[PDB]
Amino acid sequence: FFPIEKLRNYTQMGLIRDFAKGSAVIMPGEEITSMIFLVEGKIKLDIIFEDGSEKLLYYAGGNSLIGKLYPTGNNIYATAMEPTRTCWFSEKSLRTVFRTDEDMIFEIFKNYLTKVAYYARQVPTIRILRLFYELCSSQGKRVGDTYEITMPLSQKSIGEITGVHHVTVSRVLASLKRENILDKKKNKIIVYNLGELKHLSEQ
Amino acid sequence: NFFPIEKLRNYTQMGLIRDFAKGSAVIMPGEEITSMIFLVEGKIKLDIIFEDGSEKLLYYAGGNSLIGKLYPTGNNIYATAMEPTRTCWFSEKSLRTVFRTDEDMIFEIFKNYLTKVAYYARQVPTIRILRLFYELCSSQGKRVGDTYEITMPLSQKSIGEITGVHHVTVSRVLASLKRENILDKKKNKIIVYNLGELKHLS
Repeated sequence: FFPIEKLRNYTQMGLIRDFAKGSAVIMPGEEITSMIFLVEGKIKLDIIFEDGSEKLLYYAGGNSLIGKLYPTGNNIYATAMEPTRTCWFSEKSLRTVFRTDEDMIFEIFKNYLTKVAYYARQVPTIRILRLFYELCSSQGKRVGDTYEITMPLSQKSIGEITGVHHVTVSRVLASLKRENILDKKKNKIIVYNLGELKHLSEQ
Repeated sequence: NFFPIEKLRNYTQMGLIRDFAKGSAVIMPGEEITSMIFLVEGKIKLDIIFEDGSEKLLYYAGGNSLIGKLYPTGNNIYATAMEPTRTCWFSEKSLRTVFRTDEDMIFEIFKNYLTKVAYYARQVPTIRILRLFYELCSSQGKRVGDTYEITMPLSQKSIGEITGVHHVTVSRVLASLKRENILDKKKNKIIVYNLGELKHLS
């Protein structure tokens, strides 16, 4: 959420806007010039790329600060997941805030430094499947009605090879295990359903 | 993308000037930074050492880029000048002085970070190919004199599908591994001549 709690002390200088569940906080194509402080509730923020596709950007919760003051070239469609109270801060109202409390300039800076640092630090599932299939058909040994690949292939290495975030890699492997397709142990990979693994990798 | 903020050049008299020669460290790892760093002239490479000791690129700062920080972020940073570079270090106190003179600069800086967060959220290579060969060689490879042999097919097309690396890049990585006598793929046989150089490159 990247909470900025101190901002609650200054909502009287912004404009309070309440949104019912499901109602749009930010309309598609809408032009936002205010920062949006989430005082209570939850908001889903999808992004809209130019072809027309729609992808979840991030959620926002209590004390989150979203919105913007100037154009960015990202089209945002934001939706209230529950009754939600917001406070909108134009550039003018932020000047008023800052003139009352200089430290609020740095509270907002810290928030955005922290945000940038997270995303930078973080900086497809089909690729993991392709890797396992390649490994199996090439290096897999038949042991009963399973294939075994002898290889210490850590979750981290899989991520570094396929260009996939560590969290998605854990998800994929848990899913492959849950569906009785493949079990990835420490020293071994055991393929239970080569047919389904292969099919899945050709997506 | 350097995300430049040209307007800070009008206020470098309020921070501390610092020049770095090619190779110099701008930020030592574990070194506590409490200053915004304004790259007025040059180019800087930012890496990030993870808690596991591993290192990967972060970003490249350039003319009018604004890096550094006033407070902890949780990112252990190691930065180095890639050419002669002039910077200006802004402490929190120097920023207050700036803002007291020109309130508008607050919003110049804020507009800069709004653009960066837009960039990164929207988003959210050669090394991938090297890491693949290395993992394959260390687990599948059989030592033959001063070499290692791995018996398995592995098309350039497959390598691209597995790593997500553009085929032209794969084309070029394989060509150069071969030229440099590090690794050659002969039909369905992979020969590693220089595993050490392979491990260091990955």
